Amino acid sequence: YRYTGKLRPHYPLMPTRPVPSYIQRPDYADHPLGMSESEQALKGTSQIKLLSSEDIEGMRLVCRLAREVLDVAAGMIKPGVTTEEIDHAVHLACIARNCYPSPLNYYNFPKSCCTSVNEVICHGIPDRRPLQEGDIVNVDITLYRNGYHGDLNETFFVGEVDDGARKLVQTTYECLMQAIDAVKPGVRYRELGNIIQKHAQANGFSVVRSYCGHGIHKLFHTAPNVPHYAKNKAVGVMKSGHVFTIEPMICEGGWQDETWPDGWTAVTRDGKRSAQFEHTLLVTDTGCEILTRRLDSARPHFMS
Ligand SMILES: CO[C@@H](C(=O)NC1Cc2ccccc2C1)[C@H](O)[C@@H](O)[C@H](O)/C=C/C(C)(C)C
Ligand SMILES: [Mn+2]
Ligand SMILES: [Mn+2]
Ligand code: NA
Repeated sequence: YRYTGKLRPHYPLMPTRPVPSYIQRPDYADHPLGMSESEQALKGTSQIKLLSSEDIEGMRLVCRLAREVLDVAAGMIKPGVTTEEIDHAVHLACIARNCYPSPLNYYNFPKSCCTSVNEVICHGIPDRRPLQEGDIVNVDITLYRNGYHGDLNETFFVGEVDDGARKLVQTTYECLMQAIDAVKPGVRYRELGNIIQKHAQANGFSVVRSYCGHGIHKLFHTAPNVPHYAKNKAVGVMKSGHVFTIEPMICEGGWQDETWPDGWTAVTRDGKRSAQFEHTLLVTDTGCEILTRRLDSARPHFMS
């Protein structure tokens, strides 16, 4: 393997962390290949669930608890902290909230959250690497509570970062928010990609094509697919009651990705930095409710 930049995996990984049996588990948690039979039964389809009132309540709660756990991780971002140590704290924080860490064993993913540094686009595996001053790191949290998943991420600065890092991070956040601002009933899912690319391109950045936002509720990934690039052919039209994520990955160089030999970590083929933000949204009559918003602070962590 020829690495595309300066990052390398830092092994060994800690043995798989157990989740106490009193915590309710999703179907794939005990499948040997981490396959989800409830998602596989729906691979056929592009039909979107209209959430019941009970489902909405279940989504509001798991997304609020997922925000709480992202904020714990945000608190830990400084030089010299390993991404495994951030994962360990996330794992205890989910169990404290009587939730299962949705990524753990999902398709045999080995950890409880994803930590993506610098040229990593997404799905980085927490490992022994201490964070370095100047890094940008994304922490991607998903919890499962009472049958529902809630998904969100932010990119953070490690100590002082360069001007390029600040611009990439700010533009990525603005891409996400301008796409959120367009959500309301009757808009096509395929439109959000136009909005995101337009703003990335205006700032000289590119949009990852290989990874998309997704419906989420009783399944971790389900309809609709929500691409983040322009002129995509996503199927579907937003209606009140729909829940899904928007999770744009934007890059300093070109948009092309590849995957490390570990089968998970996705990296820019050119080795340049990529940043991401994600929220889980519910469509309402007046636009949408950001289920994974902060309730007690106006801005994402990188602004503070
Ligand atoms: C960018 O990543 C998103 C992602 O793969 N979307 C795709 C849309 C979709 C639709 C159907 C099946 C898989 C997928 C993945 C993903 O949802 C993340 O937000 C999530 O936090 C990480 C999940 C693991 C690492 C546990 C997979
Ligand atoms: Mn996520
Ligand atoms: Mn997601
Ligand atoms: Na990155």
